[PDB]
Amino acid sequence: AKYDVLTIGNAIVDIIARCDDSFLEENGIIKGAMNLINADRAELLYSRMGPAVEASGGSAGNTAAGVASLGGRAAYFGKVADDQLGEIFTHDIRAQGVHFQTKPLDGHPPTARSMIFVTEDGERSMNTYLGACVELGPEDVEDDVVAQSKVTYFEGYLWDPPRAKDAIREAARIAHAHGRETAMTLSDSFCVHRYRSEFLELMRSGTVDIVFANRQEALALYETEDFDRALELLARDCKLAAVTLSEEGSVVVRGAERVRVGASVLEQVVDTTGAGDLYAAGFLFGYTSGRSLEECSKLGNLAAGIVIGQIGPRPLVSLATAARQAALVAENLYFQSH
Amino acid sequence: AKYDVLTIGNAIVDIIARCDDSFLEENGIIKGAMNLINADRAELLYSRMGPAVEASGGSAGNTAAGVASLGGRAAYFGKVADDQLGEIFTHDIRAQGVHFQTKPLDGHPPTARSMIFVTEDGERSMNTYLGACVELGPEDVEDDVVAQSKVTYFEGYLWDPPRAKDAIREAARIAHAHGRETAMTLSDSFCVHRYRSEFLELMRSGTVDIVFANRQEALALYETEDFDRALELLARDCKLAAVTLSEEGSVVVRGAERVRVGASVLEQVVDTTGAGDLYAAGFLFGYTSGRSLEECSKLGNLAAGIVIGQIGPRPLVSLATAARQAA
Ligand SMILES: Nc1ncnc2c1ncn2[C@@H]1O[C@H](COP(=O)(O)OP(=O)(O)O)[C@@H](O)[C@H]1O
Ligand SMILES: Nc1ncnc2c1ncn2[C@@H]1O[C@H](COP(=O)(O)OP(=O)(O)O)[C@@H](O)[C@H]1O
Ligand SMILES: Nc1ncnc2c1ncn2[C@@H]1O[C@H](CO)[C@@H](O)[C@H]1O
Ligand SMILES: Nc1ncnc2c1ncn2[C@@H]1O[C@H](CO)[C@@H](O)[C@H]1O
Repeated sequence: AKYDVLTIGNAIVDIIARCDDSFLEENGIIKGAMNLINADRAELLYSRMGPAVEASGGSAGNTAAGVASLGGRAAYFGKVADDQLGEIFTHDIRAQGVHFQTKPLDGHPPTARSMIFVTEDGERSMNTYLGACVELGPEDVEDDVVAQSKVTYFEGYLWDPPRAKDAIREAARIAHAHGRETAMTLSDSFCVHRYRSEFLELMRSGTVDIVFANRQEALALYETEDFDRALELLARDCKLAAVTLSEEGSVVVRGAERVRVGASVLEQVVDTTGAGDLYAAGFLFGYTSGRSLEECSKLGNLAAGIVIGQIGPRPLVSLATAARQAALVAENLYFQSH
Repeated sequence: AKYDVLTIGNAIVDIIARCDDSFLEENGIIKGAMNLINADRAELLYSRMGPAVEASGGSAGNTAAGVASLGGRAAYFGKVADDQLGEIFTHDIRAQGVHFQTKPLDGHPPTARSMIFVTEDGERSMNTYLGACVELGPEDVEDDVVAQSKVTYFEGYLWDPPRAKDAIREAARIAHAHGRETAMTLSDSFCVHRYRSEFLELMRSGTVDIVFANRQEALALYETEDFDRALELLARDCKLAAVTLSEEGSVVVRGAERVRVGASVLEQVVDTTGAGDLYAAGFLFGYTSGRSLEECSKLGNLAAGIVIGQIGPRPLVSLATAARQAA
């Protein structure tokens, strides 16, 4: 094995700015959700937006910058164009130390982008134009790479493009056949409605081993307001399934075993963007260096919470080095012994 | 008059990331300085650089956004390309409410970009590739706009590209011909060595009324370690000049007059990039709505301070708000 984690997901650059509640209703944007938009809507939304800040995103791409940051070894397959947006995206995931070799488009569509509006509550509302991401398919599976990677992890978000599901059946095959595990995030609670069924059967066929989701996503995957009930069904359909509970932290599920680890207490909720992504990043960093579900959920919340103190979805410095070093400096500020 | 401040400057997109000191010196990057680099040095540095975040920059660009955020009317001249970086630069400065109409390049060179390496002390070391910026010249001056703008502010950083200074001699001329005032920033201590003489002439000719500078730069301008000496000469070469002094604040100079104002005291110095630029924004916003020198200095320090507690060279927050909230 050469990689702990491989992620496959929509390669997306994030253009982010603050706005208020009325902005989102005035523009018919769904608060909290990922809104899918054509290129004309990306241009229109952009023009109505305040000055923004741009940062590499992509749900799966974040989770791989995550693992690399935590200390792990990671690799990523994404769809980007031969343009300035893609050249940045490329560099950003590489400078994490992730393996990124996927071939870029060469003209239109241009690199995918997402108009991310953060409200005062740290909630984030996304409006994503897929660009280059629709061209992602089976041709883009690096073969050797899926085989050398302990987990393979990929977005529900990948159902939207046309032929990403076929780059997926395929990496699920390659990876299982090499004694490896497959993982997914449910992405968003509307993705969940738009592919309830594709998602389930994709679990039941034991194509996907591990399932990450937030509470709404889980409630909605089994069309229900009963959360306990939903925890059972989710246990039946995969080996392993982690569920984010925002501030409550997490509840991992394995048959009737339910590891509830709680979440840090945060200074401010600045920008929620990137949380679930970094929860899973930490968790899998734990999981692929053999660690308890207990110490896994912990690595989860720890990583989530750091990224929520930030305009942006990705740690711009090694969490390995920072989290340790923070911890040392508090100790010595509190005049405590190590 | 229609605009309070017009700035003219190297239009640049900042690419920003952390590094340590050792990194700067393995790459022969002068710390705290602005380092010019060809396209090939850009690709190379970029690859050696950690994950970055990106934001509209440009010394004059920031200053113009600054004036708008505070509530003033601003405009900007600078050269971008018809590419994705140019499109962002364009959006950000327009979304501040700044007037920007300068026509982009179409093709090569591409939109300028500066790789800004921030060390732990929040000093910032910049490696800028001018790209589309060399294409800036007299043809890019909007005559009516310069005549309509109470102050016309421009970077000393514009003596690096070939024909920028010509656009400049033109705009100073249009401005004085309409009863307006021109200002400039000395930009970088090294920029100062590179043009020590042009700059002084710019002043003594009365082309530049007002001068903005930090401490190191004021000294370079007169090659002297005597700071008061440096201040005396500066009062002789221009109508008015403001010198920022980091944590000490600013001192402003007008003949024999010396208005010193302290900096706000800060919680965190995160990223020092943009400080000299927002200082001038605050100062010129106060200056162009008829405020005393003291109040100009306060507004300058307020805005410098807010931006230094932030990754990115332009404040995320509404400055008109922070100015009102501080009374
Ligand atoms: N309000 C909060 N306070 C502290 N940590 C939080 C908070 N919200 C989210 N997190 C962290 O990031 C993860 C994901 O948050 P969650 O609400 O489950 O939804 P999502 O996947 O939509 O971002 C958490 O499980 C946790 O570690
Ligand atoms: N350490 C600091 N604490 C509070 N304010 C500061 C600090 N450093 C700079 N400033 C603010 O930014 C302005 C620019 O400071 P200076 O270091 O002289 O700028 P430059 O970035 O042009 O070298 C100051 O006049 C001040 O208001
Ligand atoms: N349709 C999408 N597919 C994959 N990632 C997305 C999509 N829409 C938004 N994102 C990513 O979601 C992240 C956090 O959940 C962001 O950084 C952003 O890039
Ligand atoms: N050669 C240059 N001319 C004008 N502004 C620059 C130059 N290089 C970097 N900058 C900008 O200087 C700022 C603060 O001084 C940053 O936003 C950065 O983009």
